[PDB]
Amino acid sequence: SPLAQQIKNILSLIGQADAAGRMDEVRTLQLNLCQLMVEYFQGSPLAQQIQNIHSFGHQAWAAGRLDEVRRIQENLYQLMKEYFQQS
Ligand SMILES: C[N+](C)(CCCS(=O)(=O)[O-])Cc1ccccc1
Ligand SMILES: [Zn+2]
Repeated sequence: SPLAQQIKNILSLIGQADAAGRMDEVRTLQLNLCQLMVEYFQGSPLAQQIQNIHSFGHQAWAAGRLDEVRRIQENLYQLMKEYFQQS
């Protein structure tokens, strides 16, 4: 529950940073969100989907598969906004 609130706070900060065009701030906030996701999702079908899609995106990034990274990141943001009820 505190972890869920920390995650919601990062999701909102990411939205503000993206709205401002602050891509390096988006980068570092995503790194923080990653830290919290690895801890929170180390359950419901959505929780399992977030864990699986998060893992897939990291494998895609490690393999340099950048189109899939972008699409996975978009989907993962959507899943996280649903799970944590972040508008
Ligand atoms: C619903 N998905 C699991 C995709 C399902 C197969 S489809 O993209 O061909 O429709 C979401 C999704 C997951 C990872 C990347 C992009 C989308
Ligand atoms: Zn991550």
